[PDB]
Amino acid sequence: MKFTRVCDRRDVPEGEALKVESGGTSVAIFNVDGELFATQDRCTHGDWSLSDGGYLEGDVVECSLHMGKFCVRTGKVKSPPPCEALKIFPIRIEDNDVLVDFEAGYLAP
Amino acid sequence: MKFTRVCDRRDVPEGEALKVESGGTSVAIFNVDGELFATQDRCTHGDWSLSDGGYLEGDVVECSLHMGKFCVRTGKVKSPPPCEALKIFPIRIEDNDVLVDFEAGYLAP
Ligand code: FES
Ligand code: FES
Repeated sequence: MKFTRVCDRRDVPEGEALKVESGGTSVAIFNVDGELFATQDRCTHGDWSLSDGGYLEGDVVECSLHMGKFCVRTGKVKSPPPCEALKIFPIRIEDNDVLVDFEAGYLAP
Repeated sequence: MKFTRVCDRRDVPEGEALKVESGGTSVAIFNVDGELFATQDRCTHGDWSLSDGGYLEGDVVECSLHMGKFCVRTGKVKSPPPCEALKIFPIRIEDNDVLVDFEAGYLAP
């Protein structure tokens, strides 16, 4: 229902992440093999940025504070310490523009 | 709504309760004669868990701290001290999977 233009698709190279924020909501955008995926930026186990850490392997991001891991496509936990999945956010690409609905974060089924 | 799997229905036997949570949102799931009902986990009168510190008799849960009571089907108060109804949450059963939408808590009319 409410998409916000956050960056150019070329701002998130394959295998990298980018933090974007709006209204006090922080979202991490990951580029996995040419497609973009959005999740809450903070690890669910602490106030620690998943994008600012720099550890993405394929579609699994690793929190650099305690090594927890999450699937960026679904937000699901792949390794503890975390026990809670990340919220994921609607993300669309229109031309070279990447848009995110910061008010629609949700947990994957 | 965006439903997420929170437990197996067999994890909440008849007459029992189970707490599930995501971020700061805690939900109590109660089994009343085979059907599951979801409410906020905390008593509205204090930081006290209705699933961990509640006694379920039929469809009425009693807060063990001051003996306030709520109907788990509607969240409405059945006995003081509480004066505010519990928020209730949408819950679905798909085979043996139990799903809730943590962002959709509401007050019964
Ligand atoms: S804060 Fe991320 S694993 Fe602990
Ligand atoms: S905290 Fe539940 S009745 Fe007071």
